[PDB]
Amino acid sequence: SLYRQRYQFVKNLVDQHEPKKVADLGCGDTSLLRLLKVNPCIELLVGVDINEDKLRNLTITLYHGSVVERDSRLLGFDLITCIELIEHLDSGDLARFPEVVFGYLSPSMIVISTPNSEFNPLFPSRDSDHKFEWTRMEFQTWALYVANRYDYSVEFTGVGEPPAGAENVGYCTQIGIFRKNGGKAHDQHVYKAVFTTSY
Ligand SMILES: C[S@@+](CC[C@H](N)C(=O)[O-])C[C@H]1O[C@@H](n2cnc3c(N)ncnc32)[C@H](O)[C@@H]1O
Repeated sequence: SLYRQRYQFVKNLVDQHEPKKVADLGCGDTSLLRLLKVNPCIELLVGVDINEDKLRNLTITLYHGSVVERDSRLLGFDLITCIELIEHLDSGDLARFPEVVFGYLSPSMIVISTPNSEFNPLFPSRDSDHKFEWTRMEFQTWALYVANRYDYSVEFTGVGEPPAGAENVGYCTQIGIFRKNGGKAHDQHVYKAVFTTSY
């Protein structure tokens, strides 16, 4: 339902900008990668996840690894996505996350999605699934800070519109699209490749 919408958001973005090198950080069961490989613009498609069990002309590679460690094999990418990841990082990792993804990796575009804790109406269905949840203001102040620090511009959108009678208090999933200002523009191998294929 909503995960479908998130994936389709990313697919639409890929169709629009045709990135050649795409990485999904916190890729989970690799569903998003499976969807994106459809598009022939992509020449390199990479997934990274700390959960090894979930991972068990075109090159596709899956790495067991953490978003807060610098691996040089993820340098020079066109698009990096972090879909529903940041709300599972503890304060330390959250603090390190931008210096690695924006500072070190420095891709042309980054997409970050996270729940809008203010979403109206809250659908009854747990909060204990993740570490934290952010309001729109919390996400946007964080995202603007990161944007200004690393010389990206950030566009806010999301997926999952309020149902027709509800007061609009944002999308269910809030999304920041970060674009490197000006556009494009030693080996540190840390990740362990779990799977790779090329053809
Ligand atoms: C809520 S799931 C999102 C999965 C996928 N992105 C999606 O939208 O379907 C969060 C994922 O992030 C992974 N993860 C959590 N911390 C991570 C870290 N520090 N480095 C890489 N992956 C991490 C988890 O194992 C999990 O697969």
